[PDB]
Amino acid sequence: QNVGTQAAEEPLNLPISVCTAPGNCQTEADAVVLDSNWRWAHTTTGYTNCYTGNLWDTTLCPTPETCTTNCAIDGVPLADWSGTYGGSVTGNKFNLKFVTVSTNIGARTFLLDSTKTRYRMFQLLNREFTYDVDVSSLDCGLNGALYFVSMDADGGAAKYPTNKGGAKYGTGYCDAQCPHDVKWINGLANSKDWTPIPGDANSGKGYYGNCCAELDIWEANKQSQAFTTHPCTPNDQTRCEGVVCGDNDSGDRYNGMCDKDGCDFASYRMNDHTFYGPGSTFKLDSTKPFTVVSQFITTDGTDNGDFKEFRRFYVQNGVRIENSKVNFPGITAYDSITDEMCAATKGLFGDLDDHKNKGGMKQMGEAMRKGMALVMSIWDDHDVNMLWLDSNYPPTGNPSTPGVARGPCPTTSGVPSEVEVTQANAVVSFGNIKFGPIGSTV
Repeated sequence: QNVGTQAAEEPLNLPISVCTAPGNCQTEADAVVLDSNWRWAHTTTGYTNCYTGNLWDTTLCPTPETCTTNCAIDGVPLADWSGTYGGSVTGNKFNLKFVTVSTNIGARTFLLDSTKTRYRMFQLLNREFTYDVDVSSLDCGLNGALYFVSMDADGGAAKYPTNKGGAKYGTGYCDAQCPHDVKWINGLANSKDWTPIPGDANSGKGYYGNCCAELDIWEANKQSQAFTTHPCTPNDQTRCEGVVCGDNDSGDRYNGMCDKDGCDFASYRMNDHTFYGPGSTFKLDSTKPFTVVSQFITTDGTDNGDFKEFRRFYVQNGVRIENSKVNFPGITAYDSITDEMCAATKGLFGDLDDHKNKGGMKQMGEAMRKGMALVMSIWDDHDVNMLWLDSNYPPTGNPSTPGVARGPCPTTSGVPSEVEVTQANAVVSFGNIKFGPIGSTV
């Protein structure tokens, strides 16, 4: 995309901590940038929309190349962050409102480095990543997500010279779902064969998808939470078409370059329904804030080893809370993501181990070694109504069959039109982000 001249781009300042030992950290003066999908797209030498509602203008965008020549994405000024997009920062806390009323629904954002010209790339192997979260106002059907993806640090600017904005304009998004709803891919409008998504007034799908590796630290609302590894072959940003995208709609979910299911550790799905929930007698009380700690263990305990284990623990009101465990007869009580856990649990659930097909923890680790961009988002799910996260999936499945039940939400929950009314004022908060060696962040 070209860059427009109507509004300066002003990312929100967000300090994080880089740590060397427990309680010995230094501030890193980073910032938050809005994903290019949420930006106004208009004519390069005017005010005329190139995209309105869920459609590209066919006169301006008869082809992707013409669209890209004629159109530009514009900046987010400071005033518009809260007023238009529902984003705000107080000290080291970042807040994202779900619906902001001209009416904005959801948000996806990235962490910029201290220069505000590149994404802050995190080399996560043999490191610990930690943050405080509040998901108390997110119920069934919503997801306040924090995760990493194998985006380029410059959003693709060096690879795709028609991308003028780079990381500064939140470009280059890709993930392990190979999404077609990304409006700008490889420096070009994804306007070919663009199709609105029914019941989604703001979104559509273009000819291409954009694939890359994804490490989900946090997919969650107050009812259920998960962390998940998604390797791809290769891991780096890859525009896809046809079978390579692994499109759900053509029966290709397991035929593409990315592991779409991922290998998940989701406490409720692993059959501990009392670990996490909205109340003081759950082990971890989702009505109150808490700290989420993630440790990425290698084979030799060094930065050069292969990724072998994703460990997790929590801190809430000064109380250390170890992760829940897998709880099925004849299955080891795993409390972390490893290749063995993935094989054993997917075996039990009858899920295809595409994680293993894509190179497993080792391949996931190669993405983490090269460095990944931090994503913070809030969203509802127009495909599957978040049932995969917090309900029975498939909805018609027996909840006593291992793998089906992922949370207590009813199978009628999560319809975007309903959650966008009922949960309009939901806000996820991510704060006090800390990064360092294992054992350094609490």
